[PDB]
Amino acid sequence: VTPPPEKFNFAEHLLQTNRVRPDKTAFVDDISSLSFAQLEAQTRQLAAALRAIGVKREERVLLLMLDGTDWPVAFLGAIYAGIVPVAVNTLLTADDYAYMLEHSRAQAVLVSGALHPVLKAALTKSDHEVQRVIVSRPAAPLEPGEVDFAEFVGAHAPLEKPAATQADDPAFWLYSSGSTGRPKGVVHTHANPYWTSELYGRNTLHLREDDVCFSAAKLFFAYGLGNALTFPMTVGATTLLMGERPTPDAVFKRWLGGVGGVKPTVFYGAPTGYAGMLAAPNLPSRDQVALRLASSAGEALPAEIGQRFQRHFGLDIVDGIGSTEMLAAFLSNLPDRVRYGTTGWPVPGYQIELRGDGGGPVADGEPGDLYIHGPSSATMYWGNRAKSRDTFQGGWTKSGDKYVRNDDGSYTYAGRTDDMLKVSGIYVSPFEIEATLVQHPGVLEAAVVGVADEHGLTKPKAYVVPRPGQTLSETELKTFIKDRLAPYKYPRSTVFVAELPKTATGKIQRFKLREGVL
Amino acid sequence: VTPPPEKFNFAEHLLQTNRVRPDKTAFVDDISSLSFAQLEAQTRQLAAALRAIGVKREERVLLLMLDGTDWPVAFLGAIYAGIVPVAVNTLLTADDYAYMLEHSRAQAVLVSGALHPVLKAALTKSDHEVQRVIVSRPAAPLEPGEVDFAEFVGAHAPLEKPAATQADDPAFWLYSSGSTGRPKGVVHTHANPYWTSELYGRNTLHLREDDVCFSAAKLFFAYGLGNALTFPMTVGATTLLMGERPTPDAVFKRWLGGVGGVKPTVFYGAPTGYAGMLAAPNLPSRDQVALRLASSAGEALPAEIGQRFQRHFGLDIVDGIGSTEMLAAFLSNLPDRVRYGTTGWPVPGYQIELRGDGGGPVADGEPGDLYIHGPSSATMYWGNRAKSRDTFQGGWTKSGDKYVRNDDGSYTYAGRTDDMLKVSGIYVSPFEIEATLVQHPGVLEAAVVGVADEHGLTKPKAYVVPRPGQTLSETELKTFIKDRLAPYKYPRSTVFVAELPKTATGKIQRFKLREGVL
Repeated sequence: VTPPPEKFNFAEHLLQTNRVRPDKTAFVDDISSLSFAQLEAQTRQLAAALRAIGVKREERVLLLMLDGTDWPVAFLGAIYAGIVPVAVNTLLTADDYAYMLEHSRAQAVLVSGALHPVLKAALTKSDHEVQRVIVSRPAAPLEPGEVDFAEFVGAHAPLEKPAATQADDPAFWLYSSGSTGRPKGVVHTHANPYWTSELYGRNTLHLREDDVCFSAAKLFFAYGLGNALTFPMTVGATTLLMGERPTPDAVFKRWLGGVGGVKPTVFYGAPTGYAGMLAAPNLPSRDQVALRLASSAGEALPAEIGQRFQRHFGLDIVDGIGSTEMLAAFLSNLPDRVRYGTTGWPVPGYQIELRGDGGGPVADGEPGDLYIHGPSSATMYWGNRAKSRDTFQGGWTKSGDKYVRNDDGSYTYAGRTDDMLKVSGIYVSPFEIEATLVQHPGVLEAAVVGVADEHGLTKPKAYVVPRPGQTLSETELKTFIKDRLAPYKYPRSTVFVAELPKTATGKIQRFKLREGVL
Repeated sequence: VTPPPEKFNFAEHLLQTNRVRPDKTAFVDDISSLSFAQLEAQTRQLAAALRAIGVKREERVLLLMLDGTDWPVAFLGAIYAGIVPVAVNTLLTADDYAYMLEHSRAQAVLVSGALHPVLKAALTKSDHEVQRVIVSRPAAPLEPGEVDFAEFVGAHAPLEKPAATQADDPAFWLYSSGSTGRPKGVVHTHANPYWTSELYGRNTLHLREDDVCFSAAKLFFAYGLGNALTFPMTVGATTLLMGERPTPDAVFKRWLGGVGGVKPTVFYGAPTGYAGMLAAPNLPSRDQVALRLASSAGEALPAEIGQRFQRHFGLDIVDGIGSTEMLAAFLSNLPDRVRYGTTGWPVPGYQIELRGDGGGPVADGEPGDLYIHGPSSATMYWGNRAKSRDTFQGGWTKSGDKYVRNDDGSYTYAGRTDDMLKVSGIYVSPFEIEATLVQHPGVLEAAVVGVADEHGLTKPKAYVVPRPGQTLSETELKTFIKDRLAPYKYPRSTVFVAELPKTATGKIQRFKLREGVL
């Protein structure tokens, strides 16, 4: 792959790529569609609209939007103007967004109507710098200083030229959370999604123009941003977008061609979703679907899930591991080379190292800390030099995973170095769940560990010491955490215990709980 | 009142004041008591202990503690060492404390056991700098880095001398919320509580050594910090402290001498609490109590409440108004000169100015914005230069209240300039409540305004537009807000309306919601 030119605007790059196909559908959702021509027009009008309200090159805007045809307009329109969109999870709390508004110094917000109430709460409580709120598909009356997204776009003539950015300039941020502390602002450059889209989307998955791409992973996830925006636009594929939660039935409806007149040929999701679909009584037969490629990321794919999918559909699931920091997969199985129980082989263009307790080589078959040297690495965590130093060191990026290299050069996941769990393919901190549990008045102590379920998928498990003299049932605890935590964070079971194993010092010996001591 | 010397440590000042009375009870609560000599010992030992764990002069520590004998030890111990305690409301959420930890850069936390769960959650989610957590009255096992308050104090010999602070050096912070944005870190000097305790506690209230002081307002409130710490210690009075919620029954128990063998002679509370007590069927008769003085702050005192108190007890309620920024009352009725329906007269030592829309004078009987020139003003909002400039206007402090001056020189509250609500004597932003309500899926729009109850006391009232096609009941909304707002933020009622009154641009006509148009 040839490097991008040093003068490079990623949005203009994707627009230019598709000037050969102006009338092909770029994006389609339940209620709307954009050809590549329409996408370019709306992208450049939104770029002008943001400039017209005073947002300047290198300033940030918060992009808080459900998947839908407005999402790539917002993302690419900001980037075309040299404005940095901060693309964020749509399932967070008002306090999370308040932090992100202050930390990013966002100058405007592009928000789905369904998400306006949580954004409103975030605005009210924070010391933010938001000059304008642009609401895509409002679900309630607008306030002054608020404008409808379609009117905002339609009220401004398209920007005549993109900002004269360099390839290594920041282009967008994503946020990623560790086991403690605030979400970290992961800074990606214009070059980084070129590298992922060429090295992985094109050269590994072999996506092509006649594909129809559909990702259960939403666009704010690094994984979904490639799957359903940067990869398909790089090759001219058509992309199906879906705002609603990706239940098996919602996914099947689209596989069967229920939206946009198109049947997806490429699907992407997490192993948990593949397990849920395989368990579904109305799982489609392979003659009903047009899938030619099934991608997975976000947690290790249990071998039996892949084998069951392959037996049913005659298609493998192609498991690869990326991260927010590396943007897309750096280890992956191939469409025609799949070893279940492993994450496959290094993606060409990426160098992989396993390092031991002194930073040196580990022997084959032995676990080591995974480090990645590749051209798509984020540059830093914005405003956090200490965590940046720990992670981005001289061309290498520390993943926080442990891996084992097998004799065929494949890599087998061996756990984390930082207590984080990957549940439904999404990062969950056990410490957050514990801190929620101990706020119930009947809970004295709580410890949360990851346990593999009947399909080998890790779910949280809570061990709770009740306060003596209080009655506390499993159902009341379930009720307590229902609206306090997002559903993927729910402990799969709770065990009430009389005490927790602690060192002579008071630290919970969580390994004894994973070993089943209680 | 003689100014404090330029070299001045407020904690040393209060300790030195009471060396004449070492064996008199300084503080007593339900389970413990401290004489003035015991208080001095523990104060100076805690000061040494904080220095030993590496907290330096001018660094902050978070003081998150229920009222009890350990509270003045924590507050005065920090100040004696030159460490700045940040004394905070005990009813807030983990999100609230996470921000306070980050903004104050607190280096340690002194926390009541009952508040350890919410602190634990705040520590886990925040980018804090907390090195050690000191737990007063632990209610669960300690974690590493955590130490019992009594053990911590007991492990260190008393510091020999106070830090060599200046009268105008920062001594402590309180946090003050506005109608939007983050709570503001109000910075008070060593001199400031000297001035309030001399000008108001001694020279206006005439507190004296044989008083027993008891405040329904907790110690983290500027009002309570004077009532039940700086004022009584200035004159050698004994203070009764109570950790639990100040219900009528809990207050009455203490009035009648149920704790510490002492009957309070001076009571302080909010008009809402006085109204609740006067309605109670078990209101004590005046021969049963030792009250000689009844102080009120936090919201305007309806004349019917004061008249009813006076008819029953033969005591007036002495209403004054202070602020977090001015630390104690700058307008007040006097013990023997009360005009109900007003906040009385300027406290000698404070200059009062009412200013109109152009900053000039206003005629008697006309409302103006209230400004205070007095020696107890905070110096700044830490880290917020813009709001500091709008508020601390060269020697004058803007209150954000409107007031009318009457012909006899008294002052009558005329409303806020900033839509804040004073409910149960406590600041509540209606915009915060509104933003919580609209996050219910059945709520389309909401507006919260202040409406008088049957005692003439302002409570929040919610006007809610339900979402069409959803079933939403007052009962369901009541259950929703139960656990996401503190009880004093509960709307007294909720009216469901088809539509809210708005201007041509969509802005809610909140005055007509108070004017009753719906």
